[PDB]
Amino acid sequence: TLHALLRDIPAPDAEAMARAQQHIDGLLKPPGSLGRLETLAVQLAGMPGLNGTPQVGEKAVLVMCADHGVWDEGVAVSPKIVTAIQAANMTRGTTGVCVLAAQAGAKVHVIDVGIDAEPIPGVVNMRVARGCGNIAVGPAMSRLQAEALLLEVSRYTCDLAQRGVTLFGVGALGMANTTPAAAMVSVFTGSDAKEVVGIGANLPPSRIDNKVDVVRRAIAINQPNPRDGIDVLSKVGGFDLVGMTGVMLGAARCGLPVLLDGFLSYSAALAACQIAPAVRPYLIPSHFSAEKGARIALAHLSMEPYLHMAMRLGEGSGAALAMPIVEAACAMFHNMGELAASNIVL
Amino acid sequence: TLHALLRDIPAPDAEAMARAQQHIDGLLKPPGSLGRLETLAVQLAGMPGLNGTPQVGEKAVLVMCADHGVWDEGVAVSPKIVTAIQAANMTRGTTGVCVLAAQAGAKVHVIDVGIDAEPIPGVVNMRVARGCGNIAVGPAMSRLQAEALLLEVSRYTCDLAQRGVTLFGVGALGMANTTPAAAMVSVFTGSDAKEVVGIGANLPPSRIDNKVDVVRRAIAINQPNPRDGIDVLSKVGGFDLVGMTGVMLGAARCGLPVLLDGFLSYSAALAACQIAPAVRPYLIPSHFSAEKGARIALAHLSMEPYLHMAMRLGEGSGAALAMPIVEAACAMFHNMGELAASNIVL
Ligand SMILES: Nc1ncnc2[nH]cnc12
Ligand SMILES: Nc1ncnc2[nH]cnc12
Repeated sequence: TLHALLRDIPAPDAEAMARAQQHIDGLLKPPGSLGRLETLAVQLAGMPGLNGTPQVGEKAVLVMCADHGVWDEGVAVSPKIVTAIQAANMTRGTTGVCVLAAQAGAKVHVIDVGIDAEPIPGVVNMRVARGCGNIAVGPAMSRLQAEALLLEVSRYTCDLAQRGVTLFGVGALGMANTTPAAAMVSVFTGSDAKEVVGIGANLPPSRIDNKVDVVRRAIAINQPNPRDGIDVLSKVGGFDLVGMTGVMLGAARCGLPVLLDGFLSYSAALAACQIAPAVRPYLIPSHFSAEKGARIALAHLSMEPYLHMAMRLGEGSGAALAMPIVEAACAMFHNMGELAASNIVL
Repeated sequence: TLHALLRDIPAPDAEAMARAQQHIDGLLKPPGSLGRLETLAVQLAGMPGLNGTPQVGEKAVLVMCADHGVWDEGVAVSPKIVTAIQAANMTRGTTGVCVLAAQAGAKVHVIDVGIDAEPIPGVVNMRVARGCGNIAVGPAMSRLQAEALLLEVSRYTCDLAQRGVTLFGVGALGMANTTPAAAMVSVFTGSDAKEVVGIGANLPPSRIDNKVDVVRRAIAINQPNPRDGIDVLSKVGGFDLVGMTGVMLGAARCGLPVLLDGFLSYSAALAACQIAPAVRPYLIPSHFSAEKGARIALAHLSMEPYLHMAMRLGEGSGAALAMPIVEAACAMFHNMGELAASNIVL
């Protein structure tokens, strides 16, 4: 039902947004003084799954895990098995995103969408294959596979709204995944690879040329169509990137907010917004990733992150870190007194 | 005892910082990937009142309230009595900083250092006078008054460390106070008034020239010495700015972190750091204020805020908003697993 899913993403609710603006202007402060807390509160009020008001109930960070055949091109200094080890660490609460999610009172959902290892007990199993194809020589997956994964993850995501989740975050875990992320960013924005290829997980300065060349080769051989984000995902993305796009389609379909993380997630967000522009009003940035291509990706999303933390972990820890800011916008909205009640005219 | 206070601010503890760096590098993530969470955790580990480790116990936001005779120069469109009304609102929990402090689990301490109204029951009374002098025609206060206020507020601040507070935030509330803040910023940084004078609380575009002229007049008539921050405070600052400087001197003397808020607080921080450069390692930025002179002030502090919220409320709400980030750095530090325990070498 993918066509129906995309078709049925709701528009933001202009009426609820006008009522929200009106309330904010009347609060106990100079009009506009809380800046982007104000604009964030109105954006949230517009999302139909929030029931006409900025609010946060339960929070979930979905961490999408997979391996990538492009690891064989020597674009990642972390050994391949780190994806599987770290995915298992997610079930024990010891990773960055686990710790930051706990701090924010969010639950982490670890989803294996294609790790090249035995299944990890405890991890949600949506595995497409044991790793995707090497994008340097051919596609990451078939279109059927990318579509099926989008539908499954989007259904999983919107189903969490039944258990009270009203705010998602997304992240990805997959050795070498900054390579397809950079291929996709280059394709969607028209920037040359050299401008959007970063060091990812501490790649030595001397291997950057190889990684730029591998991105260009992937684009050259696959010839992804920039106007078909599912084509771009299936050809030069990865299962974890498709997985993050699926969380965004599902949150949007559910009329609910989703916090981006870093560059991996911006690449997925570019795909999501190409596939269904109606996704865009549900997306909330968290932080401004240290990765080279972060600025270019965020400009094409017309997004300005709240947090400048020079972070590049990418598995959702940035999204978790911004959940308190969303909660702060709701608290301001609901808990502030009003000017009129103090007799103050400004 | 002001000379003794300044003399006895402790140096950061290099040994504790080295032990902290070592621990962070060994955590379950690529080295350096949590970016400024890492550097923040080490900075905190260095502050002797934190006992050799990044941690947060109790949190306090001190909101310093006073009126300013420069209001008579027509530099503020908010009526003067708003300082007193809002200070009373602080005791009822309905202001921005109250709401955001509650969200962060911090307590707000509202301190009247010179409101031009009857005493507000419920507010800490350290009032120097009912408003300071009009800085456009003479000094805000005598040096004796500024010194006495610094000592009192710094003693109050460090005394909260007995009740378990380990993290402060600062803010100010005072109609017209962006005028002395801009005078001080101009004096300490050598920037012309026109570069650092902002709209404060929604001053109409057409009154900006007057406010620039009033800043220049204040500097011209008082001739504050840029190398004596107490001179600058007493001549062209205000009681609320001196009050914020006092919180920074006291937190530093106590070897404890203090979160800045916006432009008002940056002006106080410039004074604090001129008076005692040993204050600087205790200061943590929160957000990048929307005020015109924010960039210049923060450059002279070599500070890069975490949060880009286009905020300009200024009464501590920014400081409260960043308390979760400090807590997040401690959680990362204490709660993450270690690479070695997973057999991972990167
Ligand atoms: N000008 C202003 N009006 C109302 N509340 C405030 N808090 C800080 N500044 C203020
Ligand atoms: N390269 C990497 N190593 C360890 N943990 C991670 N989490 C995300 N990326 C990682």
